[PDB]
Amino acid sequence: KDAWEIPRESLRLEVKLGQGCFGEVWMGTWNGTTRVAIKTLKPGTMSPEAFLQEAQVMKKIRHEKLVQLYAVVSEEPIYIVTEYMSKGSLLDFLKGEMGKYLRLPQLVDMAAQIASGMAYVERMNYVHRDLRAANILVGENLVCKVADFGFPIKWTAPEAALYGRFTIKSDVWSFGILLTELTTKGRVPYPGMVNREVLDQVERGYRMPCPPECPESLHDLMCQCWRKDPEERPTFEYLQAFLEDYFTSTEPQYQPGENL
Repeated sequence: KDAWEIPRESLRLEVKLGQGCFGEVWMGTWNGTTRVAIKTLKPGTMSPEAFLQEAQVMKKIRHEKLVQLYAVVSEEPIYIVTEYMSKGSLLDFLKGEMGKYLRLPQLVDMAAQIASGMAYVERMNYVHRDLRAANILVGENLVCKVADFGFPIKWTAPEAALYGRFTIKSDVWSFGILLTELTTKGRVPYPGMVNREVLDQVERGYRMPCPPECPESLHDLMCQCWRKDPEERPTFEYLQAFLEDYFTSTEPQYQPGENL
């Protein structure tokens, strides 16, 4: 068979983490030695080939900043085993207990990691389509990886949302929206504004203001990610290097604040 396939005995579903339209998410043990994240498919709510798509994708993929696929059960009921991320989504991590202590240096580090994962995605000429906090997983030691790689109007670039023009450059746009989530502790972009207002206004050239206590150089970085011309936007290789050198090359004067 495929090198991925594993016996059904080698999987233990210990703790339920979520339940969606097409299956469940569990933490468990693989081979009674390896803690893992296990995703399930509900027969009769999804096509086997349809769900077993994002899996065939993560087969070619392999980066330290991308959630790693471990194994599969291609026969129904389906099971998809990946590396376990202990902190859940970046969104929950940012909103909950841990949030209150996260500072600018840590949030910029997490951004640098994600940009590193998207930089690999960039080199492989791939597109994500849903880059946001809800889809970034956190692990031990403030580690962050990209996931779910196979309407978010407030996250989607105008060209993609309107004309379905989805590229790595519309991924960069979503990255700028991801930058606000990190700097506002996981608050929904364009607060007070519905989906309809966002489409009109972004099209009018409106962009989210500098978040409270956020350096203008970082908000400046966001505005580069939000250039209406897809090709005007920066690359994830730039973004990555700009964030990794941030507190030396960009903001050497940094001093801790109340929230950031």
